Amino acid sequence: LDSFKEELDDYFKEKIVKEFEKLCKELISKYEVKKPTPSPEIKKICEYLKKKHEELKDKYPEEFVKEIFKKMWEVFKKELSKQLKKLGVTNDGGEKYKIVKEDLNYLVDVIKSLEGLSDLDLNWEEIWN
Repeated sequence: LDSFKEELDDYFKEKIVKEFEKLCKELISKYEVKKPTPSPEIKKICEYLKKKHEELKDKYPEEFVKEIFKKMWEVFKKELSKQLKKLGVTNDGGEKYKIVKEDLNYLVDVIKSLEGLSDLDLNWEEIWN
């Protein structure tokens, strides 16, 4: 059934996001802005996303994978936003900012190099707002 596949699609979506949401809550809340870049927590998030994409590619259409990786991107930005305010890191041209910017470029490259995700809107500048 149509009506019902849509309901379960959203159910599996919600749970795929929650699983990543608790990963990020656990890693980003202990993220500290220091070299070496990429940071271990960023790498861990990168390996989870490389793992989940290949596993999701097997079994969902192109459009659904992109929607899930949009939501995970949103969830990551919101978690990183609150950790950066906890630390006092702002977009002020300093080394703490550049370190965050290297980590995030590394992350966005990873996500964009996944098949079907290269055109995702992966801007992050609102994490400072």
